[PDB]
Amino acid sequence: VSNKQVIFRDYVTGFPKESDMELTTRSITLKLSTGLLLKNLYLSCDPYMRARMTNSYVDSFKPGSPIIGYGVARVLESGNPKFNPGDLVWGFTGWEEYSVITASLFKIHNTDVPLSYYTGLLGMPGMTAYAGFYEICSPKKGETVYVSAASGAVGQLVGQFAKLTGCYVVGSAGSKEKVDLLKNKFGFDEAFNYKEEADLDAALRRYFPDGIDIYFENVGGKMLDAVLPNMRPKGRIAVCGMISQYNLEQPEGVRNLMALIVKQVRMEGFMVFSYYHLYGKFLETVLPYIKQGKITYVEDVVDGLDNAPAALIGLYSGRNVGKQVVVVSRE
Amino acid sequence: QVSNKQVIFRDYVTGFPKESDMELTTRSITLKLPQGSTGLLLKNLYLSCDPYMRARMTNHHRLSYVDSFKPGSPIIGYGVARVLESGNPKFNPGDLVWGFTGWEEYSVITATESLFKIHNTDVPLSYYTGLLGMPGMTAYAGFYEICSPKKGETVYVSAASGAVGQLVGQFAKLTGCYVVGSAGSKEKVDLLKNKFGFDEAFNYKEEADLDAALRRYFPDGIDIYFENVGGKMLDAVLPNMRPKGRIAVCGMISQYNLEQPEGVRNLMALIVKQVRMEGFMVFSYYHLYGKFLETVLPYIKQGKITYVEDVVDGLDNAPAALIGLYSGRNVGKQVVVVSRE
Ligand SMILES: NC(=O)c1ccc[n+]([C@@H]2O[C@H](COP(=O)([O-])OP(=O)(O)OC[C@H]3O[C@@H](n4cnc5c(N)ncnc54)[C@H](OP(=O)(O)O)[C@@H]3O)[C@@H](O)[C@H]2O)c1
Ligand SMILES: NC(=O)c1ccc[n+]([C@@H]2O[C@H](COP(=O)([O-])OP(=O)(O)OC[C@H]3O[C@@H](n4cnc5c(N)ncnc54)[C@H](OP(=O)(O)O)[C@@H]3O)[C@@H](O)[C@H]2O)c1
Ligand SMILES: CC(=O)CCc1ccc(O)cc1
Repeated sequence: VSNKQVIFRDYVTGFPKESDMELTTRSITLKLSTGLLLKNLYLSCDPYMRARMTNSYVDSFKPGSPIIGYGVARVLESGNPKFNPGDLVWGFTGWEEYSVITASLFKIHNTDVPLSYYTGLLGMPGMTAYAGFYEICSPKKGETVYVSAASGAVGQLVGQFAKLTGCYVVGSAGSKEKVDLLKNKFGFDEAFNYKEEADLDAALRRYFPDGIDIYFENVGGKMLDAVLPNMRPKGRIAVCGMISQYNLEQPEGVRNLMALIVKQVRMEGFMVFSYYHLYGKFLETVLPYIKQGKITYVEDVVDGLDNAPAALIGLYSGRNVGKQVVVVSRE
Repeated sequence: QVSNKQVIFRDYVTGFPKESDMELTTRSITLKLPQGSTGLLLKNLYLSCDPYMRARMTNHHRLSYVDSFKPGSPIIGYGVARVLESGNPKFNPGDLVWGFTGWEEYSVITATESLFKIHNTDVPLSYYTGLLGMPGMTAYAGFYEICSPKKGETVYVSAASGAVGQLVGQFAKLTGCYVVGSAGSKEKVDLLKNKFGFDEAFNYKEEADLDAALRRYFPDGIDIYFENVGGKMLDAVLPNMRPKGRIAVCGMISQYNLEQPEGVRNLMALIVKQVRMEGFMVFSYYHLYGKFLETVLPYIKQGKITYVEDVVDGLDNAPAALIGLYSGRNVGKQVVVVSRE
């Protein structure tokens, strides 16, 4: 059968563009070995993928070969005993209709949620929100929480977890549509459009007159400098991402780190890879909340591999509204 | 009546401080408290020069943590003094104390709860401005409460020959860590290797590429950075941290005299290396003071911990000694002796 693929053309400098990926089709036979033959259903667009386009923490993409990243797929055939034909899995797969995988995947049991959730809410981004918030921030009822990129895959979940814990939660996002989602769907206490704030420090002083106990950091740069002098004593910054920096040849300087001393702040980075032993517990905690409607999720869903390059590039302009999903083929 | 020489704060400072930002005057005073006073009459013996005092020479700051100095009034800071007279039953004449006092020969103290009563005089009294006072406590709290050090881990100490750093490094050695310090002269580097027992040490002024220098001294990276300096030094450390590394943010003295702090560019290293970078203030740790003293005094007695002070004689020399911190003039902990006892 035919197998369209999104190919990585060549290593990227600065921002990515659609020409850095190329669409192609190849002829393949659907059989097989100890590996796995997958029909790819959904693909995630995740900000970290930009780092794999550079010639730090995982191998770079290989020019001429398909983009790889997190997806949800159906097992067509297996030469490994732990997976059988018909299994649904999430994990790393290729940007293509069908992939042969030499491997680590999670077998999906609960199918009474939209399968696309295993690219986001129930996949790596949701695990990231859970680990960063519950394992790094030591949150307590009554504490104030600021979430940057608050309407995104990770942010929208951090904010809801913080509300469930009894925190006072403010988010920022880059459009009126996203700010409305934060206040009207996700139940943030307050939210603002950071692109329309002339002075970020002023906005944070208004929304946190007594300071910020917890900053869930997704953005870096200027936003982090605005946060630092607004932290409360013994405040915490969970350093999750710094997406404002990912396309710079030279990262921007952050000037306000003396605030860490005078406010005795713990600023700690983490990688979700180190928390996957908690994935079972994460499911135990979140799947009931989804059931009882305490946790909701917004996805941005585009159809077809042909649209995956623009969906990935759109992350760095804020084009996605919520978690960016690419539908290769519905279940 | 006796004379009371004083160091007066002349006016608020912009940029680096200079001698002329302070004034020396002599006043007449009577060694007697007012009737009904509940305060202390102190004779000041030793004064500390400490880097944080620069912040008090500016009128106001977003990140202020204490009131600034008042122009026309004496400099205030940590010192060691003897009680001459007391309106507070907790102190009797002849008691020796350490805590905040005036840059003068005699002070009257109203707020007496910052004062620690010295019990052990088995040691030079000057120790209570440094090793056994606030800088020593800082090193103890920052290293043992913030850094979670373990045997075999690698430790980098900036301003390592200073009041805080020289103790951090020795604590690290005693814990079984591998310790490298940097300082800004050959004299200081020699102390690090030959008196304090650091595994290695370098003069950071001799290294045009600090990141490369740290790669040479830490071939497998840094578990713990005891941060005293900030700026380019911090940026050189960040890519050299190990996974689950820790930075104890104690001070950033390279920033204290700038109108705009320098930008630190390598913070994404915190993510990929899962580093905890945590600031702290020693004032939050004085509940551990008794335990600190129980720990360090036997080490001092057994010669297992040593200390280097920079000692200048006389209040006339105090302004130069404070200014000198910011160009590295002090060799070890900067002390001013007001009256040698
Ligand atoms: N440490 C880990 O293990 C880990 C794991 C996953 C993700 N992360 C990080 O978590 C963060 C969010 O990931 P996500 O999946 O949830 O992405 P996302 O929020 O769904 O999408 C990215 C968003 O970033 C915002 N953005 C882009 N450029 C920006 C800029 N220059 N300044 C400010 N905001 C900008 C946009 O939202 P606006 O419209 O609001 O601008 C955009 O929608 C990223 O930094 C990611 O790298 C970390
Ligand atoms: N609670 C707290 O958080 C707390 C408490 C006390 C102190 N501190 C901080 O800890 C640090 C050390 O204090 P300390 O009492 O021990 O002082 P110190 O080291 O005894 O004296 C200051 C030293 O700073 C170094 N220095 C000056 N300018 C520098 C620059 N631009 N770059 C690099 N090094 C520079 C000099 O040493 P070189 O010759 O090596 O340059 C100088 O001797 C300070 O930043 C201080 O504010 C924090
Ligand atoms: C789930 C992952 O594998 C990566 C998460 C991520 C990590 C670092 C970063 O800078 C952005 C996203």
